Amino acid sequence: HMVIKVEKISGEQLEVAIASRDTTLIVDFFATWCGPCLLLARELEQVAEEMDGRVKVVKIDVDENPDLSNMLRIQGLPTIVIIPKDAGKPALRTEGFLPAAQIMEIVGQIEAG
Repeated sequence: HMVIKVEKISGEQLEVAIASRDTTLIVDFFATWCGPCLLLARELEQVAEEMDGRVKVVKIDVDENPDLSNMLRIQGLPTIVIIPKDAGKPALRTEGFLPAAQIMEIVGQIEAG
């Protein structure tokens, strides 16, 4: 006996994760060859740990999801989309590396809306 947070998902998985969300949702659109994406994935794991139960972080490989990446017009990597828990509180979309502290401030400001 032994015991066992940034989940890689697919386009179809993201559809429900968006419609079924209880918390703020952070979606990281990334590619495996992209430096800044690699670094951002580390910050996101820190965000997902330090705010466990306040956010769910998911990542989506654009190369594996070319349809969805075109549908959203993903132009720069990484692309981060933060969807607040409740409708009305509007979403945020940004491009480029963001330190975990900045990500946490953003989620915090969305919580007090």
